[PDB]
Amino acid sequence: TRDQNGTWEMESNENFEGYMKALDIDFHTRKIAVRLTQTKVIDQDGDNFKDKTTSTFRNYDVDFTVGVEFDEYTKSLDNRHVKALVTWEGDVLVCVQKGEKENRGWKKWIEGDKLYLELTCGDQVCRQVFKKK
Amino acid sequence: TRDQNGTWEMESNENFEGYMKALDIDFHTRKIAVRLTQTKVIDQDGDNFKDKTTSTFRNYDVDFTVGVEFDEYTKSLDNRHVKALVTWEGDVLVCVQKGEKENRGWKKWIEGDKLYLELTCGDQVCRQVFKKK
Repeated sequence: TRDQNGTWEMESNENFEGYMKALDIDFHTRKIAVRLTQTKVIDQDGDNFKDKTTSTFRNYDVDFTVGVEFDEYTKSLDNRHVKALVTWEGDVLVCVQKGEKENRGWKKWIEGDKLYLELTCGDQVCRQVFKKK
Repeated sequence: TRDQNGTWEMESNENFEGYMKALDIDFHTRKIAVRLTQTKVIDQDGDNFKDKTTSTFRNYDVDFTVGVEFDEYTKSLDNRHVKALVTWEGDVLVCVQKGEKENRGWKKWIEGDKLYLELTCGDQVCRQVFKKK
């Protein structure tokens, strides 16, 4: 069939290193990309294609309700159990992750179309900013 | 505002390594994760949240009409300029990327529930198999 539409998830990838070597792709980029799964989203209408190739390392999903304490197992991260509670401190979204670690949690808040996110653990703080897509 | 719904693309990321160092994230995972951008898709209905975070590294999109040669600037790959032409051969989608590299192109066809991709660059051939999600 000529119908290539849909979302396609990779299950095999042989000689991806040789094809990148022949493409003159630098050594450091080759080693990051050689161990990432691929996702192809093909939008085809007759003879017109819109091909989208996303290469991902790891996905992490968490679901919660504000005010309800839940157990968050950080699988594929540090693989720990933490008692997490997400509350509103204004329009900022605060979350404490009570567990084996100290001062562990995050803070989310929106302004305009920028997502401010701070991640804390022990005495380390990571500051990320996301512009909306 | 209290509405964080939507898809968010990472703009900045300071001290992401130190935060993962705090979490005792394994070294093999740390060196890869710090070099990759992130995407966050937040599904929010009131206080009910559904948070998804992905570790990416380089997307590639391409648009073409079958039979219409076009200018493929291979951005995110090797950023060479090749004039690609996509044609049908039975139900196999064949593309030839004429440029500095010989025998450069790919073949993309469907058999059942699986997408088959065969990227070639001179001496090397990479072959991938996807499954429909």
